[PDB]
Amino acid sequence: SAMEDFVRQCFNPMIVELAEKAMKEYGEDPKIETNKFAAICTHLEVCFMYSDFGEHRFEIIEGRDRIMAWTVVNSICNTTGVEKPKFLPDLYDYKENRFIEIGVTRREVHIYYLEKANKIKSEKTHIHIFSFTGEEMATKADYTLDEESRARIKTRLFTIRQEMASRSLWDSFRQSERGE
Ligand SMILES: O=c1cc(Br)[nH]c(-c2nnn[nH]2)c1O
Ligand SMILES: [Mn+2]
Ligand SMILES: [Mn+2]
Repeated sequence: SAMEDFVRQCFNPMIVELAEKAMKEYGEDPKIETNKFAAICTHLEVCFMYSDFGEHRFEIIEGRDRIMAWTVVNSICNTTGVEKPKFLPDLYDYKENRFIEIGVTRREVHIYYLEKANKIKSEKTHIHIFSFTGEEMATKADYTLDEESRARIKTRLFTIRQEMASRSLWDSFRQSERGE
């Protein structure tokens, strides 16, 4: 375990349960694919923190069953006309009226930005990338959040990294490119 112990100690139970459900759907064992497990929890938590930093500004799409995620996406499209994305995004921004894809990477933010923009191939979805180094990259350099909220996300990601490092897990996690 070790990685599993750390995941259960640093993420709240709701997130852990959501991550285990995601992995039981994919067919993957969180006791085996430990680095994926941690990356899923981290990404889930960034999405929830992002949303929570809003007069009810964000709708969370990530973390729901696919049925219900698509139900939410469809509802938003029918009530705004916003083009329906091709891949499930992570949040909807009602203030700006755009979907958001959140990326968390152990590599350089620009590399992973390029990789996500190339994947989603949709000019509609705003993209926001975070590293474990306090760096971010976002479409048009439009970061959406205020400094406080982005700083809190940066802090938590760095803290997770240092917690992994103190437990000797960071090097495997960093080289694992799995989940990001
Ligand atoms: O950032 C992400 C990385 C991976 Br790998 N997958 C997703 C995803 N999968 N289904 N909905 N979102 C992300 O948002
Ligand atoms: Mn997602
Ligand atoms: Mn994402």
